[PDB]
Amino acid sequence: FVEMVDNLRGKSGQGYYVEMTVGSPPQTLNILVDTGSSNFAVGAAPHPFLHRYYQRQLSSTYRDLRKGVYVPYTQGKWEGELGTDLVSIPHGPNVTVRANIAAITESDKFFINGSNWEGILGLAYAEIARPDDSLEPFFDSLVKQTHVPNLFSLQLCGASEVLASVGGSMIIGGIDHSLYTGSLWYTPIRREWYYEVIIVRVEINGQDLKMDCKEYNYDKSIVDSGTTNLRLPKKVFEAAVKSIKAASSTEKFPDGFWLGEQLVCWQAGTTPWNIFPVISLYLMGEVTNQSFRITILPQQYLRPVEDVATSQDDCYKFAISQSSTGTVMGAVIMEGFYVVFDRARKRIGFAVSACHVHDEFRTAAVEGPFVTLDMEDCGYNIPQTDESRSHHHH
Ligand SMILES: COC(=O)[C@H]1C[C@]2(CN1)C(=O)Nc1ccccc12
Ligand SMILES: [Zn+2]
Repeated sequence: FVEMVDNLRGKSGQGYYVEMTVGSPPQTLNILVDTGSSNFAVGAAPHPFLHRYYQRQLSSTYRDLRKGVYVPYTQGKWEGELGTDLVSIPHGPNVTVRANIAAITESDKFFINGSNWEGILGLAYAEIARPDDSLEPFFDSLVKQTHVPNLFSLQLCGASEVLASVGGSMIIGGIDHSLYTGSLWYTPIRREWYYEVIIVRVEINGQDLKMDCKEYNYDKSIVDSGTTNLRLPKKVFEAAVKSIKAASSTEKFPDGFWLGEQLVCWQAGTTPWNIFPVISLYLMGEVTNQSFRITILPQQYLRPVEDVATSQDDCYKFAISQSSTGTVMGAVIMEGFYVVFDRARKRIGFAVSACHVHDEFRTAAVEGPFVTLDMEDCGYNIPQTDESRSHHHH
């Protein structure tokens, strides 16, 4: 799959994007690769953060669906007009698909100044598409219209006046064995909406957090390429930070640091990595009572940021943060690993990435199996609203 290697780029903390074309003749746009959502949406009008945008009127193959769409996130929001057009991924499979496209006509706190992307490719499932689940997602249309296998894989890699450039690979339709070492371990997709998974155990430097495992997945756990941080439920975040602070206590950081609101620095090349612990997330295995662990380094959860001031220092941001909407395994987790979104088999694979950042004493790892007798249920059941209950599903 050599032509798809190195098909992702971006700026550290601002998203990985892939080049796509939309329309006839093809307009090129940089599109955020987001496994935490299910819409293909592109800037379609002027915005102070956009260099360029989709112009429906210049496309001979555009069809208007004469329907609007609205997507608020917590942080972030956009709206636009629905239609279809021809879409291709130049550094992807050699095919062209007719897909749904949301033409973003207005937004708030969505586009990111300097990120160099103009749209989003939601790679998750129809259930969480807007306005509803009859708007077929891009990947679904790709699979139905072409012979491309129902799987994609992501290798996200490497992280004074500008942020650092990052690179990665999105392999559509298969697995490229040059992008990983060792074994590939699979965790079930719990339900096809988000890429929901189940964490059964958490350790910080070998030490079990010893919480009821349902807390790890309160109110869900998901794999999301479009989120920078590892985000943890409030209770878990608190326990995690208490344990990391204890490991690192030779260094008394400001509160702002642990809130992700302040950098901490050392003289170039002198960062004391070994005072920061590894974090191990045990994921449910394909077999009853089995699990496997993925282990990340401080090199993953301390994000490097270059101080225009003291550019003579190596400075870092803490990239683990509190959530009220469940665990998010964001780019912090994914930069450790080659991650296989095996939709055909309702599972997510992890292996050690051939490009992850480490040192001479520790590595990110994927290891198993681990076995538990009479393993309880670690999944949470989100309270059912009357609104959601009333939906029909024909
Ligand atoms: C629940 O939707 C998700 O998790 C998606 C969408 C996402 C990150 N991943 C988000 O939340 N805001 C936002 C803003 C810009 C780009 C991507 C996103
Ligand atoms: Zn009905």
